[PDB]
Amino acid sequence: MPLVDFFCETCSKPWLVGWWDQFKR
Repeated sequence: MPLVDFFCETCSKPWLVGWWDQFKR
């Protein structure tokens, strides 16, 4: 899974970006 690897990397997961803010550390 080549393109499918970068697809989930940053795509339909705009809801996870919420607990990503704290991941800044």
